[PDB]
Amino acid sequence: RFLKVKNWETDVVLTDTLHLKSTLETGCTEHICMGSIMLPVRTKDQLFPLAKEFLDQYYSSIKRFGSKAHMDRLEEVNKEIESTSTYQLKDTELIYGAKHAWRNASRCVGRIQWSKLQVFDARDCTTAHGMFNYICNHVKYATNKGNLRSAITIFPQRTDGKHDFRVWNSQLIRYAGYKQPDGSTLGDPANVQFTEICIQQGWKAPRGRFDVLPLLLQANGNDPELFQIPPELVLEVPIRHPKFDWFKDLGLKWYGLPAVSNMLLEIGGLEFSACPFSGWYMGTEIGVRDYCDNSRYNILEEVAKKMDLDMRKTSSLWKDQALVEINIAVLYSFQSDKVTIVDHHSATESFIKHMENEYRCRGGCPADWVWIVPPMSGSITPVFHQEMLNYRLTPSFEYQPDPWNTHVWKG
Amino acid sequence: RFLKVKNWETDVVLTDTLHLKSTLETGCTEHICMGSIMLPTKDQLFPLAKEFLDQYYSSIKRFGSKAHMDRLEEVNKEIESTSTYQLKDTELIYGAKHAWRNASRCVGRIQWSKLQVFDARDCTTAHGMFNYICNHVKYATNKGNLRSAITIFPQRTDGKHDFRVWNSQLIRYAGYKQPDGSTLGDPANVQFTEICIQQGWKAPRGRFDVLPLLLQANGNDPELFQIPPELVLEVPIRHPKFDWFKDLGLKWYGLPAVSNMLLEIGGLEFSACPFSGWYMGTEIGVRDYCDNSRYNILEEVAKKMDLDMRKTSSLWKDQALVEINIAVLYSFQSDKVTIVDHHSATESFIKHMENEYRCRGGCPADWVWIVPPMSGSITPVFHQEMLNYRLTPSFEYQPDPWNTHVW
Ligand code: HEM
Ligand code: HEM
Ligand SMILES: Cc1cc(N)nc(CCc2cc(C#N)cc(CCc3cc(C)cc(N)n3)c2)c1
Ligand SMILES: Cc1cc(N)nc(CCc2cc(C#N)cc(CCc3cc(C)cc(N)n3)c2)c1
Ligand SMILES: C[C@H](O)[C@H](O)[C@H]1CNc2nc(N)[nH]c(=O)c2N1
Ligand SMILES: C[C@H](O)[C@H](O)[C@H]1CNc2nc(N)[nH]c(=O)c2N1
Ligand SMILES: [Zn+2]
Repeated sequence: RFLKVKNWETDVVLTDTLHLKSTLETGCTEHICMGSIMLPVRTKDQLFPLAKEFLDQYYSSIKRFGSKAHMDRLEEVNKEIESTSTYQLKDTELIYGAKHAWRNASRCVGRIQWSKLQVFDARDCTTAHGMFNYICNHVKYATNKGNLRSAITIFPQRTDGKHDFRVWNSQLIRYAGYKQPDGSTLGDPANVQFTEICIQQGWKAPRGRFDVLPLLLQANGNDPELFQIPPELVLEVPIRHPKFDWFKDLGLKWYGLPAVSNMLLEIGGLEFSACPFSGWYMGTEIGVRDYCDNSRYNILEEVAKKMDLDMRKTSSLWKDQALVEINIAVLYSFQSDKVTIVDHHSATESFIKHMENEYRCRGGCPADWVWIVPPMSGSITPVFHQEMLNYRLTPSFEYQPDPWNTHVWKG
Repeated sequence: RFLKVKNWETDVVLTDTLHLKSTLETGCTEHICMGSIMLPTKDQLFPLAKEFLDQYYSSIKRFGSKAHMDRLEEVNKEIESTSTYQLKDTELIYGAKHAWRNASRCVGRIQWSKLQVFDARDCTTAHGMFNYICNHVKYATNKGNLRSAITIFPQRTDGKHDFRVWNSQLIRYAGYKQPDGSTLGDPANVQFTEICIQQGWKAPRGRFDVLPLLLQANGNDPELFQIPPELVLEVPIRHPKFDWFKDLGLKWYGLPAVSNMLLEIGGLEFSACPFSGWYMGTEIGVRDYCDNSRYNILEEVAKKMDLDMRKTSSLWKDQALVEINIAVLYSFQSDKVTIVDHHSATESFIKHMENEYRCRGGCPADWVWIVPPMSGSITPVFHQEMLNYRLTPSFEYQPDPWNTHVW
């Protein structure tokens, strides 16, 4: 079955056959599309098919499908599962696995970069302290004094689901939010709940507007424990504007390393529940969402007040105007400090080239339009006019419930 | 089977039950999502009729009653004999209003119940059609105080006797191929503007030339008509702060009036049914002026603001985009032609969703089309989960007639 996508700006039509390798589900039916819904212990029984599916992919990719080496690895994995109920990936499989989870990540605009990923194998880790050390090294390597490199750190896989490695932070670096008794928030309102957990656990809160949260780390299903990332490892950029001099007096800064720590990496049926990965920012992830969501830093008011915009009728487009200046400032602040960053025009163009190369060379490119198009200026970036097909390939990154909801407290 | 939708800014959760009364297909499977794709006998007509008449008699609190059963029998008889049926006026008004209520791609639907329906089912020629359309345009324009309306020409019979409006909108600017190599006017209509010339259009060759109507009645060859210029309310565009703006000499029309769609009520197909409401500002400023495919005037503008056009990262496209849109909105409001900004339109649609969950058990919404093509995440719809499903009565795309017409 052939599926076709069109670009309405250029009339380029592409053909997807890759959807024919699709495994998991979308949440969509013939009767409903759930394309805009955010969220739409395993036995031998299901594991070997998945193992086999993976090893077939791997061995195709390295040009060895049906080789001795391939048949041997198959039998070897077979035995290990029948003998222990699980199995272990070779280094090369792990690497290939993590690279493809990113390649298959349909909500990610950054995938032109997919082959350049530094994989750190933390599968010998046994304690939270070991976890901390691995993460610090991750952050230092990735940061690279502002010349960011993509990386991921992979901790031991799930066994019985009672011995899980988890990183309780949703990103390795993030600011505290503190709900006040007057009902207002200090710092980042996205992180209030997790900030409370940290305090509960015994973090001493500086109670500032930009406090870097401490890592909260669970090893081998144990209760998790706290650790401050050394401040010298945390690259930050003060936010200033090129024409606007009052902007710095807003007292804003942001960290340079986006590092997602809360997802689950699935490779050949195995489940890696701590696999923090990091890249570099698209300006709009800070400029639009972090500063200008209402449920976030919500600084459009202040930028607008200070810009002396007409704020009496929404149709002055005063919000639209402030939003642009803030994003101008974000790109400008990062670039002056030589901290790697991409603007949304650049990132979408690259992604369209990636996507076409993926169709030509791989037979498709799962793409989630709701997440790929940027959250400002949608229609003047070329992704807006691009038809995309969304589907789930493995290896993959998955959401997983927050650990404070599922953890049995050992005390 | 009871589906939840969450807003991520307000944490408000809604429960959709209306989707189980859902009829047609989406395009998507549990394997592949087609959300971002633009276009994904009498033995069959009676169920369709009944489905409709049941919802009609239910809406007037007269479900399972004498009049109800009487009507279902009458339509059954008419189908068995004639192979089609005719809608009562009341059913007509209800069907049209609901095709708009079910339009999953329309941010504007808080307005659904205030629609003026013009019954043109007695129409028989292209001249007739033209008269009905002039009257629609005049009524809906209302010297700037725009009012929603729809004009419904006769339903499909055997499919060789179709009424069609060949224009995609009643009112649109011409677009001509150029020796130079660039495109003159509006490039979206190039093919259409040529077919006009070819049937004999008096093309004046300009950049804002209102296209002639091109009307087919009862399956016959189509005919040309110039909407009286005095019926087409246009707006010169100017900036509230940039005095040089006017020198671009931009104008846009007040009336958006979709005319290439099909209206399905109770199994019947009304293939000529142009409808109109009023513009959201971004429809003109973001898309009409700034698309590569369209007037593409960002480059020309940004220069006048003297912005650093050297690097994408100065966000010069974004800066200019905003001022262009401030200007469209400003002009319309100053010439007193109805217009809505995206902040207000999206806010209104959230109020509308709430209502439709409360009162109907849901509201099919297509997020890809609802979120404005600029400033998405600062409008409330961005954070709003939506379910997309096809209800009836409804509007549908149909082939451009020229790719289908027996000429
Ligand atoms: C090269 C730098 C990168 C850039 C500029 C980039 C860009 C982005 C952006 C803007 C998003 C959406 C964020 C949002 O909508 O809130 C995203 C999503 C995502 N990206 Fe990337 N990305 C990069 C590298 C990576 C890497 C290294 C990985 C992992 C190997 C990754 C995996 C993902 C995943 C799983 C999502 C979706 C997360 C979710 O569903 O919540 N990206 N990407
Ligand atoms: C009253 C003010 C109205 C506003 C502000 C409005 C707004 C919009 C917007 C912004 C779109 C997006 C389409 C695009 O970007 O091209 C749209 C599409 C649509 N609206 Fe409305 N609308 C209005 C009235 C109406 C009326 C009167 C009807 C029908 C009775 C209608 C039915 C539709 C349909 C069917 C679409 C999708 C058309 C397509 O698939 O191309 N709307 N509307
Ligand atoms: C490596 C990398 C590089 C880069 N430039 N950007 C990213 C994505 C980062 C991200 C940040 C936030 C925030 N704040 C939320 C998110 C999504 C939060 C979320 C929330 C929910 C409810 C579900 C779900 N799947 N995801 C992602 C990653
Ligand atoms: C009544 C009303 C009010 C209002 N404010 N806006 C509308 C939509 C009008 C419209 C504008 C464009 C454009 N540009 C394209 C279109 C059609 C774009 C299109 C194109 C194709 C190929 C299929 C399809 N379903 N739609 C419509 C209507
Ligand atoms: C492929 C993609 O869905 C397509 O370009 C859509 C996206 N969203 C849109 N949204 C609106 N309102 N109007 C459009 O024309 C489009 N185009
Ligand atoms: C409800 C809606 O699906 C949700 O808020 C999505 C929309 N698109 C998004 N797109 C990106 N890139 N990131 C997001 O968090 C979201 N949020
Ligand atoms: Zn879908």
